[PDB]
Order: sequence, then structure tokens, then C-alpha cells
Amino acid sequence: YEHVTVIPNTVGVPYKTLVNRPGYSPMVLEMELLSVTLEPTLSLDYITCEYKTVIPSPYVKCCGTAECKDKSLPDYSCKVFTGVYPFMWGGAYCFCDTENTQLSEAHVEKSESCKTEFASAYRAHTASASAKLRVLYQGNNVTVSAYANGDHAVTVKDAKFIVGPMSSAWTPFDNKIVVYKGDVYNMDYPPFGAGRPGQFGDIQSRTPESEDVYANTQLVLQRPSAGTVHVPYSQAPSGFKYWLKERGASLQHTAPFGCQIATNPVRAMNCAVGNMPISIDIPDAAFTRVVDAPSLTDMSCEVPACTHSSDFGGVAIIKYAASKKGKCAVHSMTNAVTIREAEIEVEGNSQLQISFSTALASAEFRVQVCSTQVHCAAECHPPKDHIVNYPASHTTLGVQDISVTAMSWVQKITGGVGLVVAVAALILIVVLCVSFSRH
Amino acid sequence: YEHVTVIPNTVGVPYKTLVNRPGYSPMVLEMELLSVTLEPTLSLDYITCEYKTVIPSPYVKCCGTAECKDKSLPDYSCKVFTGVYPFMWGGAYCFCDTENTQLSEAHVEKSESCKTEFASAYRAHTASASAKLRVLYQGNNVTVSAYANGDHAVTVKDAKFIVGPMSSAWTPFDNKIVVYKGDVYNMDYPPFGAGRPGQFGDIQSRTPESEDVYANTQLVLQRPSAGTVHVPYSQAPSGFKYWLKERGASLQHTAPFGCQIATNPVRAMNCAVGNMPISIDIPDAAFTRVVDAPSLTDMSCEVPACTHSSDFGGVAIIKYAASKKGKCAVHSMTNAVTIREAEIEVEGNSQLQISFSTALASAEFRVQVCSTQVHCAAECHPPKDHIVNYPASHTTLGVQDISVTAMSWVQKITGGVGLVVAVAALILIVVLCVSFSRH
Ligand SMILES: *[C@@H]1O[C@H](CO[C@@H]2O[C@@H](C)[C@@H](O)[C@@H](O)[C@@H]2O)[C@@H](O[C@@H]2O[C@H](CO)[C@@H](O[C@@H]3O[C@H](CO)[C@@H](O)[C@H](O)[C@@H]3O)[C@H](O)[C@H]2NC(C)=O)[C@H](O)[C@H]1NC(C)=O
Ligand SMILES: *[C@@H]1O[C@H](CO[C@@H]2O[C@@H](C)[C@@H](O)[C@@H](O)[C@@H]2O)[C@@H](O[C@@H]2O[C@H](CO)[C@@H](O[C@@H]3O[C@H](CO)[C@@H](O)[C@H](O)[C@@H]3O)[C@H](O)[C@H]2NC(C)=O)[C@H](O)[C@H]1NC(C)=O
Repeated sequence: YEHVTVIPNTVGVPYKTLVNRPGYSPMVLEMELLSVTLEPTLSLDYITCEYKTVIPSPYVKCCGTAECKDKSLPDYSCKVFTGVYPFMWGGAYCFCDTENTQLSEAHVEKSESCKTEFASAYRAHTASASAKLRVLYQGNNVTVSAYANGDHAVTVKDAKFIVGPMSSAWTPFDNKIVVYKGDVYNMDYPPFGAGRPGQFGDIQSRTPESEDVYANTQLVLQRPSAGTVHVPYSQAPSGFKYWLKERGASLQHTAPFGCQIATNPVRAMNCAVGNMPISIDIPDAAFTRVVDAPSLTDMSCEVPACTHSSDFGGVAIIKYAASKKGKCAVHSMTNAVTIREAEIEVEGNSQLQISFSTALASAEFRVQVCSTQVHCAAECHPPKDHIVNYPASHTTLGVQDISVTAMSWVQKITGGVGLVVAVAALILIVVLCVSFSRH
Repeated sequence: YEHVTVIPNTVGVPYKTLVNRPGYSPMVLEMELLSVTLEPTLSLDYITCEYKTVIPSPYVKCCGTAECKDKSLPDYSCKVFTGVYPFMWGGAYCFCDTENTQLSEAHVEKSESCKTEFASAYRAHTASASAKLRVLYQGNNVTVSAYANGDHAVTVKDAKFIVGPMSSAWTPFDNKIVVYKGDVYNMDYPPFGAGRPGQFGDIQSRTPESEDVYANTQLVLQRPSAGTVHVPYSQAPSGFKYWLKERGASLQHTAPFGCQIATNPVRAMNCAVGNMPISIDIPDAAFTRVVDAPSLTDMSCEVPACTHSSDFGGVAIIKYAASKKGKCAVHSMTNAVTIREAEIEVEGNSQLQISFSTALASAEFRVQVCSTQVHCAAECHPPKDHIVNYPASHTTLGVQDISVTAMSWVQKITGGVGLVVAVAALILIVVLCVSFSRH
């Protein structure tokens, strides 16, 4: 028997679905999402890391001008400085006083640190949804791990589960993301081969091991101080280091819908967005024939206490006369009231307790305790605690879910005004009918 | 100088773009797409292959009944056949005649061939476009390899190229594809864990080396022939082998827009879809000053022959007076006519020869050479050949592109009728003005 139901994508909140298969005693399955993962498909664009500026020892010609040679190195710069008379610890380096010329050169290489310290620039396309579902089946807890794209069937205890597709394609990840050691950011990183100095992606490579490096640090060689050999330069500070200080909050801190973000692989977990359809194929052996089930008659529901405290604060006691010893599934007939127990045991003339959660001011609801139904009603009190550390187990209320006392007042007021109108309307109708009787 | 142009997404067809930078001689860059690749990002769903049915030697018990326990193997089946009296070459196996029972069991597992012969069920999301472009930069042929997503700047001879994004997101691949070898199919393969017997996907695994195997072959054990030791069974033949015979045409042969399909990795190549924006950052060194360039005067154009073939039929002879020896760009001022040569050499008082193609019955166009325009005119003949094995070098014909003789006829006819109306209208206007001159 194939049963199709839909639950909210909210994680950690159990939902109950009634499987009503004619000829068999009603079955109730409790399903809870333990984990929902949206794993984006990524394509690496480039690696950003700290750059190393390489400055080979300067070449000094005591007499005669040095010549520059072009090189293909990532950001090669070379300049000749005439009129230089450098000193070493033991005295002037050159015999020549004025004809001395220095050749300075420098280039940029990706640092050895880039092997472990780097940010990866990725493009995200679509997400592969995956979910772990806890199901109470035949009274046992079975965990179903399946892809939530609607195309993965998982069979446990001969029950086949289809999960998804997701009702929402929403993902916390943007088209372009940057990943740094567990921290994922949504940013429009600059195009490969066209990065800018002092900004993220100033030095770029396609892979951490690639020797193909783009660099735009605008390295400029300056004239050495008189009497010295050092090679001064002006260069934009690594955009990677600046980014690390200016990263801002990561997606696990900024994402909507309470999404948890993790890396290796990049994952968005437990995003409370949309619904997740579930289809369960339940084998005939799993069902108990109606005639083989206890029949419950002479039922009466009493509700000794009710508080709409979001944690099954309500308790109801149901008296019953069971035809025989056995088990019966319990289901609420209204969405407004959720019952914690999926099944109870029945025997003879006795009573059972059920814990329930509702937002209702007045808990008017019906309960199916096996094959028969009983009507429950109560006045529910508010909680004293303003804040809790858990999501409500009950659903929200509509405008029609006001209290019984409030409804009585509304009916009396509405009826009072409606009666005045109905009477005034009748008087006018009679007068008009008379007015047309005098034509 | 940043020049932004759009090249139609056609491979093997050269396009001319004019770079007009004030103060410098006009430059023409010839661009040709050599290869355009759309590479879909894939996520493997499962592997299918030919299955092996494993049948262990049958267990025969003599005076006694055999029994077995259920196993977790992918499609395990076990049955006990009573009343068996098997013979071997030397006589009956059991001393007992009727008390004998045979225990037959079998299961389905991936064959040893699945490591080599298999089909991969992939999910295709979006494609990363890339292209190889030929550019006639500075009179030389420069090959640019770049991603075509608006990213990946490529610098060649100090000229920086940005390619894309593509004007069309269209791809030949559906969201579900199946890859066998060099063939890719747009197949809506069945959900994992829920394949059907005798059909593709009857046996499934997540990876070629995975021990996680789903199988649905309807393997049913049959009673053995009397006196014979064997385990007969009814099983649906491999759906993989059936699929191989029923594969049909692959996307390589069925895809629209002339798309070429290849695998390892999966690629769609040279699809004639939409267009591809190109932005070129051209260094000032690449431009020649107007004063340094040759200046042409006293230009005239004649066309010894013209045929409006898809090839470069039609030759224009242009006479010129050049102030200096040198070279300059040649550009057509009309889209209707394309000139094969991008640049020519000019000297003194001489003539230049260029080839062009057009769909025009009457070729009327202006040619800009060294910033001087000359007007050409010709009567073009139709081609004798009906079909060629190459795409037209010229653009399409507009509704306004009518021959000069035909245009003359239209003007004479339209003018003649318009004149009759204008005269008739004048007569009526005069009569009405007279009518209103009464009283
Ligand atoms: C099926 O599982 C549910 C939920 O239990 C959770 O999921 C399971 C698969 C396991 O991973 C559990 O470790 C995990 O908690 C079971 O219901 C839960 O039972 C536990 C006791 O085992 C309850 O803990 C206590 O409950 C009392 C109630 O008065 C509290 O006072 C205690 O402070 C403490 O919380 C837990 O609350 C309860 N959860 C719910 C929603 O009812 C369920 O019993 C199990 N069924 C079977 C047959 O295993
Ligand atoms: C720049 O490149 C173009 C195009 O050439 C193509 O791309 C190059 C990068 C190379 O890969 C070439 O192998 C490739 O074809 C050159 O124009 C082409 O020149 C060739 C001759 O070298 C022409 O082939 C001839 O065409 C005539 C036509 O009548 C035939 O009779 C000959 O037998 C022969 O096939 C080719 O047609 C022509 N292509 C076009 C569109 O005109 C170009 O010369 C080159 N320039 C430089 C400086 O290298």
C-alpha cells in the first residue's frame, strides 16, 4: 500500500500521518527529520593566497651601464639606477665613483604557505538534497538515509521510502562563493586573470599546485638609498591578508532559515524552508485486519488539564470498553491538536492517558483511538514562561480558532445587530409593499 | 582602449570588427571561433551493467528435510524441493528414494565486466562554457583559449580578452543523461533502488566498485528435472544488454544546431546557438597614428565580376593615390557585403584588389581604406551551383535589399499610382472647396 504525505522541512519536529487502508486497522507513522543537507555542486575557479615578492641580489657594474631583460614571470619589473655608489662594511664596493650602475629586478610568486593557507573561489550551480529521516514503524525506530531529490528509494524492513523532491529550491549559497577552512562566504570574487592590487584575488592560480600564476600587485622598484645596496619597492599589500581581517561574518552566522554551514564538502544543513513530500510503500504483512483488532466502544474523553505551552502540556484521559486485549493507533482529527503517542495498548474497561499540544484557547478536538472516535473539550491556560529553547510541536491557528467563550460573545453581538437589521428590513419591506398597494 | 563587439556563435566563420580610436588609424580585427565547448557539470547517480546470477552447488539431503535462512544478498531466493531422486554418472546420489530434499538458492551480483562495460546515469545541471578563438591581431594569428562565461581574462601580446557570457543558456543535454562510452543519451533513467526487471536499471550501484547493489530480476527458482542435479530458474534477461541493442541514436547524431557530442569529459561542441560577446583591451602600442599612416585620395572603385555565391565571389578593384608607403585596414561600411582581406599594402598611385561576398543582387557598398571611403557598385550574377559543403561567408538578405533595376520598377509603379491618387484627391478637394463656396 502506497501512502503519500507531506511534512514541513523543519528538523527535529515529529509529524504523524494516518495510514487508512480499508479492511485494515488504521496505522499511524511518526516521522521526524534528523538532518536535511543541501550540497551544492561546485566548480573551482581559482585559488587566492598570500604572495611572495622575490628580489634576487642586485647586480652592480662598477663602470658601465647594466641592461634590462624582459621575463615572463607573473609580475616582473626591472630597472637600472645610474649614479649609485654603494658601501659595504669594509668600504666602497666599487673602484669607480660615478659610472657605477645598479640593476634591480623583482617578481611575484605564490607563497609556500599557499599549500595550506588559501581561499578557494567556487561557482555553485544546483544543490543535491539529502535527508535522514526517523520513522516509527511497527512500533520500532528505523532510520532512513536517502537523497531527497525524489529519485532515491530506500527499503527498510520491507517498507520503501521515497523522499522529495523539495518544495523549495532555495539555497543559502550564491552563485559565487569563497571557502576558507570551514568559513564559506557569498561574494562576487573578481574574474580570473583580472584581479586588482590590495583586493581579494590579487594573486591567482587555478589550482594550489599550478605554476600558472596571475599577479597584479603593481610592484614598482625604487631607487636605493645613497651608499646602500638594498632594493626598495612599492607594492600593494596582499589582498588575501586584508581579506582575512575584513572577512566579516560567515554564512553559518548570516544565513536565513537557521541554516548550518559546513565544509569538506560544502553543505547547508537543516534549513527550515519549504515542505518535503514522503511516499511510503507499506507491505501487507505490516497491517492488522480490522476484525483482528480491538473494538473500542462506550468511549468518553475527560481533560483534567490543558496549557498551550508548546511542549505537550495538555493531558486527556479517555475511558473505553475494549472488546479484547491488543494495540490501537491514536490519531488527532484536527491539525490544531497534536498527540504525542502514536499507539496505545487497550484491555477491558479502562482508561488511557494521552499528552497533547495545542495553540488553542479552547481544545475542542476529536481523537481516533482505534477504529472509533471520541470528542474532547477543555479550557486551556497560557504558559508562564515567555521563552523556550525548542520549537512548538503544535501548528499555528487561524482566525476561526478563537475560544468558545469568545465565539459565544461574537455570536450574541453579531446576532444582536443582525436582528436589528432584519427587523428594520422587514419593516421597510412591509411599508414598501403597502406603498405599492396604494398605486 | 576597450573595444566591445559581438560575434555570432558560429564555428569556422571569420568576422570583422572595426576598432575606431580617434587620433589613430582604424584597425580591423578578424575573429574566428575555432571551438566552442559547453561542459555540463555532472553528478553521478548510479552505474548499470550486466548482472551475474550466482548459483552455489545445490545442497541435497537424503533421508531428511533441508531448510534455509533468508540472506541480505541483493536478490536472494531460496526454495526446498521435496521428492527429489537425482542421479550422477555412476548411479543415484542418495540411498533413500522419496525422503530426499534439495535446497536451491541463488542471488544476483555485479559481473566482473562491470568495471569495464557499464553505463553511467548522470545528473546534468549547468554548463561551463569555454571557447578557442583565433584573432588576427597586429597582422599575426593569435590563439586565445578562455572560458566563455564573462570570466577568465586572457592576455596575449599584452591584449586582454574577455569572452562571453553566452547569449543563450541552451544546452543539448537534459537534466538526466546516460553515458555508455563515447555516446551520451537523454534518458529519463529510473530512480535508484527502484529499477524494473528486463529494463535499464534492473541492476544498480552507486559506483563501479561499490558493494551496494540493487537488483530486481524476478529471479524465481524452479523445481529441478527429475533425476537431474541442477537449479533451473526464471529470470528477466539483463536490461543492460537489452538497452545496448535498443539504444537508438545518441545525442551526437540527434542533437540540434549541429552540436558535436563527446565524452570523458562530457562535452557539447560547436553548437550554433545565439552569440558570444567579446571585449578586447588593446594597448596603445598596437595603434598607428593617423599622421604616420598612409593617406589615400583620388579613390575610385570598379568590379570586373560579381557572383552572389556563398563563397568569396566578386572582386573589387580600387584605384588610389597614397601619400606614403605603408599598410592600412580595409572595412566594409555595410553588413550586406563582407570583405575577405583585413589589411592591405599601399604605395604611390596604384590599385588594390580585394575579394568580397554578398547576398545582394545589386552590390552597392562603401569601402573604408586608410580612413578614406570609396563607393563601389556592381551587378551580381547568381551562382550556377545549387549546393556547397561550406557555410556562407556573407550575411542574410534584408527585405530592403532589392536590385537597382527592380527598385526602379517599384518606384515607377508606386509613383504612377500615387500620382493618380494625388490628382484624384486634388480634384475632389477643389470640388468640395467649391461646394463650401455655395451659400
Ligand atoms: C523512538 O525514538 C523517539 C525519539 O528518540 C530520539 O530518536 C531515537 C531514534 C534515538 O536516537 C534517541 O536517542 C533520540 O532521543 C523516542 O522518544 C524519546 O524517548 C526518550 C527516552 O528514551 C525521551 O527522553 C526522556 O523523556 C522524558 C519524558 O517524560 C523526559 O522527562 C526526559 O527528560 C527525557 O527527555 C524523549 O523525550 C522521547 N522523545 C519524544 C519526542 O517523545 C521513542 O521512545 C523511541 N521509540 C522506540 C520504540 O524506540
Ligand atoms: C591567419 O590564419 C588564417 C586562417 O588560417 C587558419 O588558421 C590558422 C591559424 C592556421 O591554423 C591555418 O592552418 C588555418 O587554415 C590564414 O588564412 C588562410 O590561409 C590559407 C593559406 O595559408 C588559405 O588556404 C588556401 O586557400 C586557397 C583558397 O583559394 C586554396 O586554393 C589553397 O589551396 C589553400 O587551401 C585559407 O583559405 C585562408 N583562410 C581564409 C579564411 O582566408 C591567414 O593567412 C593567416 N595569416 C597569418 C599572418 O598567418
